[PDB]
Amino acid sequence: ELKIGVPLRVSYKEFVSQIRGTENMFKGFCIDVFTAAVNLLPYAVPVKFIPYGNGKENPSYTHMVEMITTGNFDGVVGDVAIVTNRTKIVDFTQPYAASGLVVVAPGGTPIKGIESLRERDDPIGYQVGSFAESYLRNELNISESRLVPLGTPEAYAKALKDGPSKGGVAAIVDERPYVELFLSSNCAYRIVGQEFTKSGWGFAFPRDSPLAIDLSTAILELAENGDLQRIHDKWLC
Ligand code: MET
Ligand code: NA
Repeated sequence: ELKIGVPLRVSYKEFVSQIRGTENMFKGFCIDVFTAAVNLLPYAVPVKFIPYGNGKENPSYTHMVEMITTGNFDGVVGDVAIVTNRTKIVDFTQPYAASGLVVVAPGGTPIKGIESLRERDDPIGYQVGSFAESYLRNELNISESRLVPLGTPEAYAKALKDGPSKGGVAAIVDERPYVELFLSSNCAYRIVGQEFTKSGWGFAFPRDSPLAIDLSTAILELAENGDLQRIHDKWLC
């Protein structure tokens, strides 16, 4: 069998979540896609899902991926952004889900885009364990004293209500899917500007995995037969 790493998410469980009272059993949008995908394969792929994470906070998805390279996982399935530093060390499938960083702020703030957020001094929220933190420090070079980790959508909504003047944030930077779910229950906020990364979600496998390529093709069949939008509709103003 394959030891497949699965992120142990504490928020936005609609994507990936451990079943309560199990350790190797998972449900969510990402699992269902992955299952469907393996079924279209011409051969059998036995998997054992292994949780990655302490169950208190969302794990570092980059460290989770690294476990493939240390030979601890034969692969990783979850809501994993295909980003450049990760692609350097493993082989992702093609994106089964489109994603990309956006700015979420209250309707009618002075913050209109990523650009206007950078030039200010005000604090920014990011999701705990997201590559977002790395991007904000290295590519956009925003000071670490401005970045505020946030574990849950409740945490999101609080830091936005509180605002900068009450140890909250002026805005949150996060991948659209999480943002879209958050806004379902919090219509008071909006995505200012456009998407400013095109990093999609994929399944991670060791460099030179025939699995990675064969599933990339599988994902396409699911998209053409409308099963991707079907599974989306089933899990996800
Ligand atoms: C805890 S949310 C992190 C998910 C994000 N796609 C990442 O891969 O870093
Ligand atoms: Na084979």
